[PDB]
Amino acid sequence: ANQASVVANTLIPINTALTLVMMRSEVVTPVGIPAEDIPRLVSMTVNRAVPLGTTLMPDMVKGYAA
Repeated sequence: ANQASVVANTLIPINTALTLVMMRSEVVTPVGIPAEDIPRLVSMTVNRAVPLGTTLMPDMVKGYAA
């Protein structure tokens, strides 16, 4: 139901470390990483450019395990 996921608040460039202004929570479908995981994700890197408005999926973040 209203499960919020991490959504790219701005384009996240490839190989760039995640910061708090890059991430918002949104109820979207399909569900991606939970919004409660935003502080765990800070300083992790993505492995592909994530365009504005994309749901961050587990497989996009280098070193992410829940």
